[PDB]
Amino acid sequence: KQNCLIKIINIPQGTLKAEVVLAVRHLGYEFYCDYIDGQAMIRFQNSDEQRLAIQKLLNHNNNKLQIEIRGQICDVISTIPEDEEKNYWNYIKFKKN
Repeated sequence: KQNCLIKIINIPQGTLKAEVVLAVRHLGYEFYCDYIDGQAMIRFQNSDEQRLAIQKLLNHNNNKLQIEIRGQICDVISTIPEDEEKNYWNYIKFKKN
């Protein structure tokens, strides 16, 4: 599917993948997480659930996409550049056993 990715950034040093996962889990949609270091890539089932997840994230004061992980505010980027998306789908098509 296309257009179902968000990138969480500036996750505090050495957060565990599971802590990210538990945070995204509260949005209530199913997702796959790939967490490298500081940056988590969250993939949703389809464009509709991606948009619902972004709508859940949206903070109606500053109008920012935010998620709390380990008490710290981390920003969500919803416009993943095309080539980077290509790379994610690639590293997925390879890294799975």
